[PDB]
Amino acid sequence: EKQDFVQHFSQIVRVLTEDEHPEIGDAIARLKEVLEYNAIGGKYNRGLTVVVAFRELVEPRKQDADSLQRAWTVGWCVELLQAFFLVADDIMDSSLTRRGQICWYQKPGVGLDAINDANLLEACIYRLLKLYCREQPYYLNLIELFLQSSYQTEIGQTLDLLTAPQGNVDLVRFTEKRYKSIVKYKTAFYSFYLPIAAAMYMAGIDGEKEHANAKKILLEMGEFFQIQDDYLDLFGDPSVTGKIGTDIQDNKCSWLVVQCLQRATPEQYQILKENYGQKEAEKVARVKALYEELDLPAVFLQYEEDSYSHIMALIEQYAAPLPPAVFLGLARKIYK
Amino acid sequence: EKQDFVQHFSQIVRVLTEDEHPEIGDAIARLKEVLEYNAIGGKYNRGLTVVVAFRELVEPRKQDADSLQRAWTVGWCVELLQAFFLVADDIMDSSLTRRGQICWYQKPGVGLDAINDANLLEACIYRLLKLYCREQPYYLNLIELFLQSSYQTEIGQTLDLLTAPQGNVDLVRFTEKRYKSIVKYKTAFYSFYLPIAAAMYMAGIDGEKEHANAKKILLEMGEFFQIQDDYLDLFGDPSVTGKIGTDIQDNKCSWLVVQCLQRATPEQYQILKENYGQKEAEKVARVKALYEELDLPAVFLQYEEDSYSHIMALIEQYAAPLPPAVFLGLARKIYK
Ligand SMILES: O=P(O)(O)C(O)(C[n+]1cccc(F)c1)P(=O)(O)O
Ligand SMILES: O=P(O)(O)C(O)(C[n+]1cccc(F)c1)P(=O)(O)O
Ligand SMILES: [Mg+2]
Ligand SMILES: [Mg+2]
Ligand SMILES: [Mg+2]
Ligand SMILES: [Mg+2]
Ligand SMILES: [Mg+2]
Ligand SMILES: [Mg+2]
Repeated sequence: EKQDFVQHFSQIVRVLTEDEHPEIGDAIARLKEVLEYNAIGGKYNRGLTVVVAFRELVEPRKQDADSLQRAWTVGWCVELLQAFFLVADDIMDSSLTRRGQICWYQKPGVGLDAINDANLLEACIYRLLKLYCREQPYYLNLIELFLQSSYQTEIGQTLDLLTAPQGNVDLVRFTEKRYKSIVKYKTAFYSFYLPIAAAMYMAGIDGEKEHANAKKILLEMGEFFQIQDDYLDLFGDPSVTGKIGTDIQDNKCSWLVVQCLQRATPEQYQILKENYGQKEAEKVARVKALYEELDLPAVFLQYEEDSYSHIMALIEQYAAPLPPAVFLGLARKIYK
Repeated sequence: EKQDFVQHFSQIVRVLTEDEHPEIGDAIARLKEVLEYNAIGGKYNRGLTVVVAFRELVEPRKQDADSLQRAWTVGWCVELLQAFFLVADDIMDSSLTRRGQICWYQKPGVGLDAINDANLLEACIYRLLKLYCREQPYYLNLIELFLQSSYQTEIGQTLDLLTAPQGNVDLVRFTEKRYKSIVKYKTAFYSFYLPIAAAMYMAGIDGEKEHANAKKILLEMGEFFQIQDDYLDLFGDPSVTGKIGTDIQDNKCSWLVVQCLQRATPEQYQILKENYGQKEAEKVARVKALYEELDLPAVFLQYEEDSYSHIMALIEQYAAPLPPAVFLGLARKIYK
């Protein structure tokens, strides 16, 4: 699946850089330059989920070339949203690397103009949508699905940045309730509900109750997903993850820190307190030591299994009337 | 006009902060905090232009409360777009003040999270639109009008940042052709076409030829507008303009610098070259001295009059079949 999807990327790029009012040529050359560098190099879990869900939802007889194309197009739309969020996330998180290369905003000659660059990527989604699905009866729903999903993420992000003030030890606020809402808004909606709900709308399924049912499954899925992203932030092979963790020095409200706090003694708390949210490398090293002390990696592992089962029950409880494989597929690719 | 428009701002804020899923309350409290600080304090030339054009386009008998409300709402939509662009512009331009107060991103405890803050402001537009004009037959056209206008601005901005590389003397590229395209995309479309075209669509006028006709007028208007913004960047009373100029040290392709370059001797060029695009205060002072040397302020003044006349002919040539006052109004408020 992955490869046919990626090969359609040359069509996306050329269409978005088509127009050539040559007054804007330099600007378009820069856009393509932004697309190449930030859309390529990920797993495509989101773009791929749109394509694959579409195939499993639309009558095969009804999968003409045209409609097939609108599907990976809307798939590259979810990847553009991803790219937009990442370029700006890496700046606000002050990241060094992403997807095995330096962050776009760390490239010599880019810096904070990457803010505009990210906005362009956001703009491209809507450019593609009008360019391929304008005469379709789901046009508004897709557009509306991307707008609201963007808002929900911005809100989650706001939550995030709010719970991790810089220069401020924020231990008190790392609760579970809090973590659950952050993750729901900043990751789950756009990474799990969005690409599937887009396939649904494309397959003519726009009922409110089906979408809610899929949502019930997809959100909880998305939560587990972020919890994995957190574990991997600290406990993962960068060469594999293509980026380096910052949550700790960024005083983030991670699943990890939320777990340490629920298992630590006063003596451990204070270690945590004088050590979390600081740039000092050994201070960061101190916290990981706590976590490893507290057996959190086994705990995470225990979670993955407890979680995998819950979602499974969920798919059981709510997949209908969609082919269960729509979700199983997702769960399989994000269950390691 | 201005005041009834501003008083509707408490309705905008309360509606966008309505929802209270209390899990996101802190996030919503921050949004309102972003709305208050960045939507208020400008001239409202854009928001006001939507309201006023609407009154002059819709049959008075047809101006029910409901429809009147959708009008200032869509007016506060153009102001939100403005706010979004400004918050991010001030960061990328590394600004110190805006609208007579420190830039939102210079406030202690904000900094680069203002990137997310700006995105939220963008999101709010579409939130208001669905919240008031969803059942209207111009819904898509407005949404589509804001998306494309955003893209066009991002493109102009890209142009801008590209023509002003930092650390690079870019004199060669400050041509007129170049300046005209930058201004067309980064200012004109969203500041002059956008609020009027939104009123048109709201008045049931969506013909392609009328919009093009209004566009012909509005763009050229918008150009003059930016040229004024440039003059004011250097030659204006900050207390009046509420911000301070940076174009010079930002190595911007200003109308000014474009004019100096067309009037300067080799001896003046070299002064320009060793002095433009640098942070040294006296180096900046050197350039203004050149400009003042070159009689550019009279030149600008000569332009304003030559321009005012052209636009006037334009309104003459293309206002029909819209009430000419739709444009005259605009021209009057931006002709000092
Ligand atoms: O591993 P990262 O840093 O990409 C992350 O999970 C991505 N991300 C996730 C959700 C929203 C977002 F804007 C960005 P985080 O949230 O910054 O920790
Ligand atoms: O006086 P300023 O700095 O607001 C400006 O005219 C605003 N502005 C105008 C157009 C687009 C934009 F994003 C922002 P500039 O372009 O940054 O010089
Ligand atoms: Mg990050
Ligand atoms: Mg983040
Ligand atoms: Mg992360
Ligand atoms: Mg500026
Ligand atoms: Mg600018
Ligand atoms: Mg300016």
